[PDB]
Amino acid sequence: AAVQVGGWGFAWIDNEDFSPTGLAWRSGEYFALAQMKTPETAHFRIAAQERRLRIYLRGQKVVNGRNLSDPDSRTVNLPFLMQTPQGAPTLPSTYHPDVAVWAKVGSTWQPCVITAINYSTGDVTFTEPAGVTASDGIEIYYVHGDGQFRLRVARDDSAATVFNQSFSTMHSVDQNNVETMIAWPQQVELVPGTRLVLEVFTTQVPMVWNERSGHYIQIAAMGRRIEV
Repeated sequence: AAVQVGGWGFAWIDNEDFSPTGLAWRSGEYFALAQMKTPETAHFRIAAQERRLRIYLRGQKVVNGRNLSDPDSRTVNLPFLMQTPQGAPTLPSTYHPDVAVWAKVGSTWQPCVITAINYSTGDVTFTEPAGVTASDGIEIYYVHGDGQFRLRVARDDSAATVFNQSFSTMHSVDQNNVETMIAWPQQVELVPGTRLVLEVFTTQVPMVWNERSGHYIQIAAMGRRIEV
């Protein structure tokens, strides 16, 4: 067969390139949470000692709606909640880098206003909207420090670990910058047929990958077209 390789271009490997595996969370054991399947016409390369790397993964807590007649404050405790060095807007806010609260009103999910975040106790206060009826109608996604994660390259065990950090280190060490910084260890090739698998290991904090989870991944890479 004939193989044509295109020119190299800068590419961010980001969270949007990952798809959920659909695996359910389990305590104290690694499991594939999400995966980046390399396209049939692509080759990606992550450099040895790569430092343009940002990873902020979220834990999940699901609480019941109180079917309020009017909006009201709701306080939920978030085990292993962590502050990241990321720029945070002033509270009240619906966007916050460390916490995102969603409420289901009828059939529609909506972001909730966060009014207080206590990193010392893990308590987060948000305004619950009126008419949240479901027993699982409130989902809270937050940056946590329970356990670790790894990135593996799988073929088609035949899967090699290419990156591994605890959540407490990955989530607390910078950006802006140096001395403490985390570097990608070795050069990695993502050729057609390979999968970059995200595996997580937590004991008490459930982790799901869905449309509301807001996981953040940004890894500097090089990409090129490959045609057969």
